[PDB]
Amino acid sequence: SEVGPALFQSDMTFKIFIDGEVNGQKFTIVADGSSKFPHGDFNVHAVCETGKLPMSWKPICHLIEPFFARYPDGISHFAQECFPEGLSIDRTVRFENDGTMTSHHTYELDDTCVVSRITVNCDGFQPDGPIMRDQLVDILPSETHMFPHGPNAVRQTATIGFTTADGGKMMGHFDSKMTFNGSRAIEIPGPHFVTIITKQTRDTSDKRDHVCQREVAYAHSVPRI
Repeated sequence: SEVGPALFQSDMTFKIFIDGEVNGQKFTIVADGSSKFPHGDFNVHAVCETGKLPMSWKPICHLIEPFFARYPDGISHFAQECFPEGLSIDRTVRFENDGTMTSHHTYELDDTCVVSRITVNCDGFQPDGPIMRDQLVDILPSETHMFPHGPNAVRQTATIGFTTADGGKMMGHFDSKMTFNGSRAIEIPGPHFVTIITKQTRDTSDKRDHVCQREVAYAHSVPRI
């Protein structure tokens, strides 16, 4: 039937609303992108409505689409299977020697546009560290570990990584859970890995604070790192 991956057989779009704060400084972001079939290599553009973003955009990368990873046959694409009802995410990213980002996401489908609403609290960030001083340069590739969790959720663990301006790295520990919002039975995956390659750049057009980002994301059974 017309559920789950059947709703991902065409080109699609996505839209993201983020309500956040960092060290008590409120910010608001909106973002829009597309994912062309067969998925796995998708782009987004994001803008801060509140003015200048008060922290690096790099740690926002994972807030601005698991359902647009490319999955092989043989591994359940849980995130796609969650549609049309959608899914919620609860996620904590803990930056080494720095602060912690805790987010709650909801995802719904409208026609071919997956819309997410996200709240995020970014607490304990170091004022002289490379997040608050905007010193993160590149986003490293990550191999995340996905595993089923209970009857209707999948968890993942990873380390997320950023290079810094003077040749160092900033790593965070990433824990996230996706929960199906419906009640019908959907296929839970076996444990597996997803390779995530991210490239974020500043958009220097005009005056406003905006970025472009691309993500290549693909699943596989055995780790490559």
